[PDB]
Amino acid sequence: VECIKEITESSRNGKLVFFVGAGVSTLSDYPQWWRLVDKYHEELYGSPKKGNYSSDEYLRIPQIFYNVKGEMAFDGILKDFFQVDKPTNPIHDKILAMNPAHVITTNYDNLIDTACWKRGKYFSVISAEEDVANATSSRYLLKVAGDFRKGFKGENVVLKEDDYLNYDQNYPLISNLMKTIIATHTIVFIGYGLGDYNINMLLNWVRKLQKDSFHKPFFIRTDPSPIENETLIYYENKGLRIIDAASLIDSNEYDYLERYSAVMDLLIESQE
Amino acid sequence: NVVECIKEITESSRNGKLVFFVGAGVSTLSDYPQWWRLVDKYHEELYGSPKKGNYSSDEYLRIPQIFYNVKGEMAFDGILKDFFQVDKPTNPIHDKILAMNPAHVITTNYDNLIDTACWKRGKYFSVISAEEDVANATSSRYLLKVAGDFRKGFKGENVVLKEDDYLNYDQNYPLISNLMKTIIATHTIVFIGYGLGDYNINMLLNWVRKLQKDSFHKPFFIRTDPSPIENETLIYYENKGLRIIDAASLIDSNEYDYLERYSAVMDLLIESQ
Amino acid sequence: NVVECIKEITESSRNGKLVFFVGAGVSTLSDYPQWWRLVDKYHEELYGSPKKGNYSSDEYLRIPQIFYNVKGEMAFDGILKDFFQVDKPTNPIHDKILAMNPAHVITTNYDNLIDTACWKRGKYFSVISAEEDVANATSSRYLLKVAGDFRKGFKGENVVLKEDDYLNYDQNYPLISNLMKTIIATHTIVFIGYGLGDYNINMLLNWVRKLQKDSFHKPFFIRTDPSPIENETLIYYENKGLRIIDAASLIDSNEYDYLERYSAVMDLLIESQENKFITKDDEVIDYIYGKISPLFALQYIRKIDLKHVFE
Amino acid sequence: LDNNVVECIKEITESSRNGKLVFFVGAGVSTLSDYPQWWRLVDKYHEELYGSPKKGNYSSDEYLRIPQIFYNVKGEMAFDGILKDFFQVDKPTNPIHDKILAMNPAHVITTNYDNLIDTACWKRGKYFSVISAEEDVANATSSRYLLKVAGDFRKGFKGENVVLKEDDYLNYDQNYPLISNLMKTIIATHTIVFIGYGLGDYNINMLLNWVRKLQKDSFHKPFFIRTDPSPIENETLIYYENKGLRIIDAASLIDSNEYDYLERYSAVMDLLIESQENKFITKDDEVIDYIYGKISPLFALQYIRKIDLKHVFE
Repeated sequence: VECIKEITESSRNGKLVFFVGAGVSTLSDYPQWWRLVDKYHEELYGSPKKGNYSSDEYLRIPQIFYNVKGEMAFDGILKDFFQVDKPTNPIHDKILAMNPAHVITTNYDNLIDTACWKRGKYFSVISAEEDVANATSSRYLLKVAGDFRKGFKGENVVLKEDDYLNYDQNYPLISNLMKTIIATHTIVFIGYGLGDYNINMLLNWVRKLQKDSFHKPFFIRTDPSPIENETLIYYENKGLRIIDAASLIDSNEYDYLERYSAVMDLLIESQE
Repeated sequence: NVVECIKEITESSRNGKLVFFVGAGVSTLSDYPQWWRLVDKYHEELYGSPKKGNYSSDEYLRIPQIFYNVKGEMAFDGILKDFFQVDKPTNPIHDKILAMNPAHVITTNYDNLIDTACWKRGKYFSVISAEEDVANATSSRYLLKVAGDFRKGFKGENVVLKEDDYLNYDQNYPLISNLMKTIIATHTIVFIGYGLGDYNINMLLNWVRKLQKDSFHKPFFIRTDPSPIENETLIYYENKGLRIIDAASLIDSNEYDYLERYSAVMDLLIESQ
Repeated sequence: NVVECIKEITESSRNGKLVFFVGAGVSTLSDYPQWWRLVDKYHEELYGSPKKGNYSSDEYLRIPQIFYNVKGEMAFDGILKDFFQVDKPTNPIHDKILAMNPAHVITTNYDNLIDTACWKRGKYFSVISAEEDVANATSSRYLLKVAGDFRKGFKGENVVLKEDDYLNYDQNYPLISNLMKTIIATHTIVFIGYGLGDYNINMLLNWVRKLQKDSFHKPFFIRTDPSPIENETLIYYENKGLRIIDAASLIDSNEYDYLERYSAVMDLLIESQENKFITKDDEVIDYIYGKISPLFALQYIRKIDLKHVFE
Repeated sequence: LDNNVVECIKEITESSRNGKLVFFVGAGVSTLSDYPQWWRLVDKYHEELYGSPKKGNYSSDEYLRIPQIFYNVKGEMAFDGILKDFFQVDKPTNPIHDKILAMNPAHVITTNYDNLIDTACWKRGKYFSVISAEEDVANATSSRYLLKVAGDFRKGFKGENVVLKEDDYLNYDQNYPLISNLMKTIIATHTIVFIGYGLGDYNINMLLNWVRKLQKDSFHKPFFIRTDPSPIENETLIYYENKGLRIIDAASLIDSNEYDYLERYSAVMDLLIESQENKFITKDDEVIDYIYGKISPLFALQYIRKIDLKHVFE
């Protein structure tokens, strides 16, 4: 009951920030990225993936589709799948009820963005580098991968593998500013599994932080399998406190929203 | 133009987006021991006699680092207590800066001369000295001591003074490094208390050329040097991102009339608002 | 093409400028226990039994590190001492590698198989496995075991296996990276037994991007996979600095028969060196010329020395 | 030569006969050949920039940053024009260059950007593969390197080819990624004698900042020849010996003029050459040291011919 208290304890002080991931941009029925990787496969090779493709998703096929297939043609398919519109899930309604001071997100839609002005809270979107200094408020929104706000082109969204190495060089301020928000506030994660690109790239950055010098983050597991005794004790050392929805409600193998809205209802009921 | 620089500094003063990157020359006025003095006592207690003329590069930039390894740590902090355990008054400069309503005050100085001046007025800045202070803060308003404070004690582990600590600083203070360059892009920076050719000035311009073409609020340089700035040096440091404001171009003063040149550039900021 | 790659591997073998980069895909033609059989054993002391699921990589990387943290470092050492005290033979690939006459052999392997094949011929190789052996070396031919080796203990500290060992490789082993990278820029590097996605290959291709345009020679990648390569993947990796000789694009074999593909390239290199393809009778008036056109700068050559000219 | 000098030359000469000695030549060896110095171009780039020559008492921050200012303000063709006026000379070879090459080194690394060690090697007739740029490591003609780590002027008297500005020393590990790595292979695998430096030079400090990162005993400590006018201070000798330098002091072997640098270079460099003829066996338990060093390998054999032992004792 300690971890359910401190999240609400930071809510009254207004020192709470959320980290928002792609396990939530499927409950609003926005396209998962491997639908593109499926298309990236069959427009480069010529025939679909009858077998299980391995080391192509975030690895080899979007990168090769940018330069072998064509540069403007990489964004010709991006506008074909991301000039869409999808309805806001209750998770974007349930998170905002906890009054986040900022929201960091690796997602690149306008679906955490269509939930904010449709409530009445003012966040300024810092998604690119000309957005960092040029800001309108101290209550700013941080999209670390980008968004299509400047246009429907490839160089505004981090998708290839020629962008997940020189992200700490081509986007230098956002990468600095994201670390700053972790350093003052308290960070809550959502929609990730243990072992993405960005849960390990941050806890490699956390090893470069000294002892008793940061707030240990909040990572809620919404995978319908239970938590092991082993994998739990491992990620206690890398810095993570785990609140498990799977140890809270018994749900189906595909009842995702029954697990995501479970812990969100566990917070808002514990607000007062 | 000198007017155009003030209209932006006053605009960030009115909008609350003004931060003064505090130098050491604003604390050399208050009779606080300048660091060339400690280099002498580290030189004289180690080589027996002091060196005449000018110091060598391994004897000016490395002679405390030679002193710390050869002599030790109890005798290294034995000298730091002898010069820095004093009581001093604040400048008239320490009255014009806090009255410009700063958001954050970023210092390089290891003394409570810009710090106790805040406690005299109603401005409440939180001293960020150690690495714990970013998460243990109780404010959104920060006194970012990027070099350290003697608040824990008179030990030399708390201030970056040696030669390996201008190199192990990115490994022993990683968030304060991240928190400083946050404020440089968001807030507007004014450099008061340095000279072009200082160490910590040229590290920031290295971080400047890493950034994009128009990604930052290109800061201002308040030159309190006795000489006038040369036109060649003016174009060079400005193209690296430092709008130079010189006291010697505005007023004419003597070769040791420092505090007038320190105050007159701040007289064009208090009277302008 | 295959044919120009055949030449540049041969006439770099005749100059003391050929270095192989030997992987785990030819230690198991000599049938040495693979690493996925270890991580199945580590999965059974921590968990019950491996419900496989085709091994998503987030378990495939962490499971040696988890049993390291929980059980103790003593148990991590004896399991290696269980699975790797096996005393296996040498395949014909090792004999064909050394008959291609290497200056050095770099290897990601923690076995002792290539050193024993190097001891059995008339050439000595200075084994470097640890960090200390760089200065206390012997004779400028190096068997460079960049992943560590069990030549001084079956403890887990000597070899890099975990995930605290991949990201601390530049800290713990600074001199074994510098000597690995010096051989690559100098010599002609051929890879043996990798699969184009590897922590030992993609960490090399990121260092090669940091170099200039023509400041290096492009390494050769002998690829032995059962399904042949596609042209676009051959475009992407030739653009990154790998000249890939594919073994499936020269012979045809079953999807489980490896030694035929590994030898169809190595016989193609050695029998190019040991000259077996000479026809049309104007190919003999430039094999003999290339051995005698140096000797036009001498007025007379002893007839006992012309046997050493023609090898 | 009481204890440290006779133990240092017992290691340098025991690496010279193994082909495992590498000399690291600085600018204070080519300054003896009166080749123009780099103070003479900062003051030149001060007077074409600030109008008048500087007074002196010169700050280091106005030293390193001024030839960049002559580049950023006066352009590029002005920068490499004065290099064609103060470096485009012919100078002769001094006899420390011959005393280096008499030691038969495996490599020679240099921070010099003149071809004076490069004209002292075709004069004596020594074939070094000269690596001055990055495109010369994969095109090495021999196994024996003349590695000019700060560049050279063989492709022309342009500043693209030599490290001189202050934007060059911050892009050294990204514009020269293979010269820097080949140098540290030589420091790891050979015995390094430094000659021509001053214990606070930028190269020697940026090379002892690398050897701290290495393990506690992986490297051998490089040697250092100090030819400074004043005797070395034992606080300075304690500091660099706990950092990766054995310091042979030339001002504690002879005693010559405060402005005659040639005597102190020639002191140690003639002491090393003459010390290959052993002259170390003067104690009766040092005679038995030498003889055990030649014979006790042959205990693996069971009998030796008496005419084979003329080959054992050289």
